[PDB]
Formats: sequence, C-alpha cells, structure tokens
Amino acid sequence: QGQIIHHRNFQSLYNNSWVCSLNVIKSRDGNNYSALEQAFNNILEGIDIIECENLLKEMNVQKIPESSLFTNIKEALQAEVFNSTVEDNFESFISYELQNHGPLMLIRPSLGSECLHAECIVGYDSEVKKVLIYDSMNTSPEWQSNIDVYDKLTLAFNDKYKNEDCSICGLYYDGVYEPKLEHHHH
Repeated sequence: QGQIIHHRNFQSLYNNSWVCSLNVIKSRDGNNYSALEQAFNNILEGIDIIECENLLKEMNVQKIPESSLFTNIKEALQAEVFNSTVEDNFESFISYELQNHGPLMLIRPSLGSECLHAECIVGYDSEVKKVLIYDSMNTSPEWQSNIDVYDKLTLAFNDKYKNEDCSICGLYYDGVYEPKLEHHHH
C-alpha cells in the first residue's frame, strides 16, 4: 500500500485553556493564584472545559451580572450589526466591566464549533480602540481591534453559533475583585 497509520490518543490543549484563564483572573500583580498550592491542574487526565462549571463556582468565579449596556451589546451581537453606535456601546461596556469587575474570562465555541475555548480580556484603551487579550493558545498577550473582539463575542452570544453544551459560554469575572480608587493631587 504505502499506507502506515498508527492509532494513538489525541489531546487538545483547547481543553486546558480554562485553567490558564482562571489563573489570569484569580491572580494579582503578576504572581500566580495563591490557592494553587486534583485533576484540575493536569495536562493529561485533567478536567475538560465542558466540565469546569462547579469548579469555577468554587473559585468564586461568576458570570457578569445583567445590565443595560450588556443587553444592548447582546442585541447588536444577535443582529450582526457593527457601526459607530455599537462600537461606542462596546467601549462603554468593556470599560465599565474592566473598571468594576476586573479582567473577564470569555468562554466561547471555537470557530467552526469543535471545542470550547477560554481567553481573557485584560485591558482596554479608548485612545487606539484596542482590547488587551490573554489567549493561552497564543505565544503571548496581544492587543486586538474592537471588531476582532466583537467577532469573538459573536460566537458566544449569537444564536447561530450556540447549542446545548454552550450554556457554559459567556463572560465571567473574579467575584472577589474590588477596584482601587486612586487620588491625584492636581
């Protein structure tokens, strides 16, 4: 024949991405999450994303609460609309969430819907209309355009891309997070 095929188990690291994302949102000040020291932290024979919901709760990670801005963004996401008005609302939404709730973890379908994928929104600058993304399937943190992040949100929030195991999909935060109120002299 000239056909040689070995039969071996495959593991995707997509399933490990929720653990990385959990560390991002639970950690502070460039350290790791202090309660790290279970299958939880295993590469092989660990906990798949689809199974992680109870563990997220136990780490005081919760879905972001309902709000007018969030309702408005979801409506635009469902309608597949992007314009200056949607972008203004997106900026206001991401800014409020980052300020008040801290870094967000997004759990979403992979493009093509094979696997779930977790990544984090860690920062925003209105000066350049870019979002700081920590996606552990990349080699490093990346600043991405608003439209590129909007496309990621579309997979999590537009009904075209959702099914039953997608109840876990959405935006999460560290329930322990409190903003630090800075004072300036001038």
